[PDB]
Amino acid sequence: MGRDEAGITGTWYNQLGSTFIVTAGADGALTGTYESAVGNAESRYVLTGRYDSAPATDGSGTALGWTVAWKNNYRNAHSATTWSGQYVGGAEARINTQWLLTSGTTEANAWASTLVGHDTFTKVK
Amino acid sequence: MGRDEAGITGTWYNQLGSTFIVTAGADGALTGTYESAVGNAESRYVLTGRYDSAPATDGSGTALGWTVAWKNNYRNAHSATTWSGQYVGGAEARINTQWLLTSGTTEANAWASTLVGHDTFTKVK
Amino acid sequence: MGRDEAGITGTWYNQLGSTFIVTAGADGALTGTYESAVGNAESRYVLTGRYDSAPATDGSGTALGWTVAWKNNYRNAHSATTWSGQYVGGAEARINTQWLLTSGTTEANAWASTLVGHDTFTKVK
Amino acid sequence: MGRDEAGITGTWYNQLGSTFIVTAGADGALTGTYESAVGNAESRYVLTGRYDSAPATDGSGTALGWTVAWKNNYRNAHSATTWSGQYVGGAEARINTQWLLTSGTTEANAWASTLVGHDTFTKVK
Repeated sequence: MGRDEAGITGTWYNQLGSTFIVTAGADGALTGTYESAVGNAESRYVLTGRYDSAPATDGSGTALGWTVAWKNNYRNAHSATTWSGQYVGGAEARINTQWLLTSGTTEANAWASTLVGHDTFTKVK
Repeated sequence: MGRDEAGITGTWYNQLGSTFIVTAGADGALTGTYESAVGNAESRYVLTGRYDSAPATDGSGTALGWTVAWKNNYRNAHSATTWSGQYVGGAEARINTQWLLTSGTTEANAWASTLVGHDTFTKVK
Repeated sequence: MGRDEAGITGTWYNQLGSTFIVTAGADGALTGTYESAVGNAESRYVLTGRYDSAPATDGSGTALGWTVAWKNNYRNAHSATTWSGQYVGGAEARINTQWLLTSGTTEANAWASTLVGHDTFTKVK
Repeated sequence: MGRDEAGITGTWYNQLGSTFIVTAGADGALTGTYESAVGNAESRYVLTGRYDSAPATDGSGTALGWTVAWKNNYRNAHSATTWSGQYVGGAEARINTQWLLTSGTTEANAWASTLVGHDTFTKVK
């Protein structure tokens, strides 16, 4: 029943070679796994998030976000990334994001706790 | 079994007067509701996220994040915010975040799709 | 005498079709003009910034930034963008940035004052 | 002749204990020095930037930004910070910023090149 439930659900790849597998729920849920090609990461990590299940019908994209905390059975990078973005449908469907990666730090080092970047996900490559 | 499962779970308030109610799961889950005191928002919205359930024991904070998509039974703001941050425990416990708020836009307006800010959550006020 | 003084100075174009003309000084200065292909902007606007005039020699990029306040003789958009990034030299030289665009706002609307994005500049197109 | 030329020019202090000394020009220029209380920094560093010299008269703040590249005669941190923000005048005048700190990196590590934060400057402390 979600407008882009079908368009969003599946396997996505970003420009770093990371893989995001996601299921979109009718109501707005996102659940899945993430495997990063870079950084202090091995194998899959749990992800959860939310998307707008009833987007505007004027050619606008579909807002969404999700989170990964970088702990699984293999490693713990004491950090979490959140991606905020929009899904755009069609023959070259994309999810265009910006992300914030916060590490656990001492209060002294907190100023330097957060990295910022941008990932573009596609259904190919 | 999560290290800050107890410290995180509950009701938090930010500097805008918004209210975040969250349950932390032993494994890393965050689930809850968010009510914003500002913007195109009314009542509670679903939130989901992840936290590091086994943080460093050296006085570092606990990395976490979560997402709200701004649709509920009342309104649809065609947008989603993700908060990335760290929980710091103790008598003045805090969750210090930065956030990204993406709106669904046309490809023409996509450059201007994302707001960035910072929220500090406390257990009082 | 600046290491990338020569590589940086000139005309650059981003993915939106904007044009950045810059002179790099030996000491670290950047001065120039910016013309945005989008938004509340017409013609050229003054820019100033700074770059690292003695970068690492290990294949690392060259950190830099600059600012435009969106006032000139034609328009005043009551806003300023800052680009932070790195210059990478070679046959496909690039300046890879992230940017923050702050508008003047009332204290009530300050939460929503700042847009964030990413621009990639090239010497062609 | 700049509206907040007088309000902006002077010495400012942020929550980390850093010191920003700035002169505002009638036309929009900002020039000065910055001394960071944290990070890979010693003594003063050159800063340059721009502000809106004719802000809205409706109680809105005054948009501005500036850049520091972290090289001076003492150290070179192969990095640059840009602050984007707004000046708010009155008895408790403030400059409320967000900042992007980019390091020069290899193309492999570029994903992790940029830190993001927020500084609040005041005329006291």
